Amino acid sequence: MKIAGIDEAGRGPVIGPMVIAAVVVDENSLPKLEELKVRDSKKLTPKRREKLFNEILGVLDDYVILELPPDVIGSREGTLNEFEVENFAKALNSLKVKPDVIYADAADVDEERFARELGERLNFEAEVVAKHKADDIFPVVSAASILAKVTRDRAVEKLKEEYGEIGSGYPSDPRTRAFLENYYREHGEFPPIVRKGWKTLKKIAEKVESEKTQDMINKST
Repeated sequence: MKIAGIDEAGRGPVIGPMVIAAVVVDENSLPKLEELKVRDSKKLTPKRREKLFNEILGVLDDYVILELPPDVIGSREGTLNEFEVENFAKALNSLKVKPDVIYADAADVDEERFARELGERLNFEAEVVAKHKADDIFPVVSAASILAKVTRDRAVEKLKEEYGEIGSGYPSDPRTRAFLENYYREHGEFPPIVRKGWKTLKKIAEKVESEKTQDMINKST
């Protein structure tokens, strides 16, 4: 059988893309993934995880990595969850080698419902299995997580070369907030790398605008 794993990275950052990665390995090659010790890569450094990345690609029969730009994520019709399920399907349906069983990481959502909704969107026959923190349970999923993670980091790295230090891209990162605040201060708008709609942009934009006062509000209150 052809076993597949699928996971995503970059769900909460306000800057940068969301990455969804789907991998396919033959049952006969499953051991290799476990032999590569993918279920312990979280503690690895970016460069060493990139090493694992290349090694993973050598045992895979096929794979699809979808980098969804911040604009698309901010211009979605429904909820972020529906958006995720839709794109997990797109990833799976783009594969050349179709898997028979798909292991999917359900990000804090009803596992069975997620599995069934995803399966119903596939254009090929396969059994979908979704579990919370599936990246620690199934090596095949751990592998997908690594391709998504690395791809996410490479994207952020490329943005750093262009815009400078943007931080991790997460709203709780001071460097990210600082970068966004300064950019907007000098340009009057945010750079084309942020997820429109996110409330972080609104709060930062209001904060920078408050720095300039041309009329007193409290002459009467």
